[PDB]
Amino acid sequence: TWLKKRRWKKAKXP
Repeated sequence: TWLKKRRWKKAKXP
């Protein structure tokens, strides 16, 4: 499940 907060970006896996 996306989130984007720390290193996270667009939709990425869980």
